[PDB]
Amino acid sequence: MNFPNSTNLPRNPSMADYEARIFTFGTWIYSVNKEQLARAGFYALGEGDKVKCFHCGGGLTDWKPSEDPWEQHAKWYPGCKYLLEQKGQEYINNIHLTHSLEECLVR
Ligand SMILES: COC[C@H]1C[NH2+][C@H](C)CN1CC(=O)N1CC(C)(C)c2cnc(Cl)cc21
Ligand SMILES: [Zn+2]
Repeated sequence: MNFPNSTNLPRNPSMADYEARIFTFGTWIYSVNKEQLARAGFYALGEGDKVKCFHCGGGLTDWKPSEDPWEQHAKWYPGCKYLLEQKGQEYINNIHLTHSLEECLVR
């Protein structure tokens, strides 16, 4: 499904600015907040609630009310350098431990 970009160089430079990302959404009806999405590096593709990160290229869909943009970014795209820059590895480990341990309690 395309490998995730793990370099310090964004895959989509045209979407590097917060403002550029914000425009891609338009009127947004979805449970997840467009400005929180833009902040977490995401821009809309115009395919329902599908977003992609400008940096890693990582795509995410089918946002539940309980699914946080930053947490999901870490969950599915842990190699993203934008994520590492913004949140730190301390945060990233926490999220990973949290989700890895969320699996324990469900089974
Ligand atoms: C459909 O999976 C579950 C949802 C649930 N809602 C959150 C926000 C995100 N979740 C992951 C996701 O959407 N994934 C993961 C992966 C890596 C399989 C992938 C690849 N491409 C695209 Cl477009 C999307 C996508
Ligand atoms: Zn990313």
